Amino acid sequence: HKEFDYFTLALTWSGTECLSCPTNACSRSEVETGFTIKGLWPDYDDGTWPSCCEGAKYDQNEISILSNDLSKYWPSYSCPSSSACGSFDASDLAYEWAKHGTCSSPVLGNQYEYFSTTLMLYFKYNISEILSESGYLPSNTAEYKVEGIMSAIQSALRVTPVVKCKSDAVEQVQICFDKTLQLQECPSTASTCPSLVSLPIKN
Repeated sequence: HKEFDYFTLALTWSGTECLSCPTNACSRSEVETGFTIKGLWPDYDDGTWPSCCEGAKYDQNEISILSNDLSKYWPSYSCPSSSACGSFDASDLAYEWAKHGTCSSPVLGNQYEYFSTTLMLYFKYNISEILSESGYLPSNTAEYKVEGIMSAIQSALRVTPVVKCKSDAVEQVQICFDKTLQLQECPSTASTCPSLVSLPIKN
């Protein structure tokens, strides 16, 4: 297949995903509401993307030292098993690796590099911190203007994020990166969120 054009780092707002099982992070009340990793997607400029590419099968051993970080910053918010590339997955990690991670080569050569690099970008650009410092905090009563959330992120990253909503709450934020891991603009996309949105708290 054609090598991917750019990287999309998709982040999930935990509060909107929790509006029972050990795998489900919605029960972890101790954890503060905020953005966690949905995935790192190798994408094409035309809006499509490579999927289920060749590559070694998911091997938890390869990412064992990342287990604590992936469990906390890349959790799943559901109990029913997901599926991709022809089979059900034991976890969100196996799902993202099979479906998207394998397609990150040759830029990222193996699973460990795929997951660790995603965490690196996630830790470097704390979107939750950018919003909090701009007055956009988790709340079950507050309603914020999308343009304000957009502008807040934009002024901090110098690039415009893509935002997806669930009914009225911010569910996903997308930040794009070039193959040298430099922030870039994501492909032009039409808005889908209401003029006013919320950042609900878990539970």
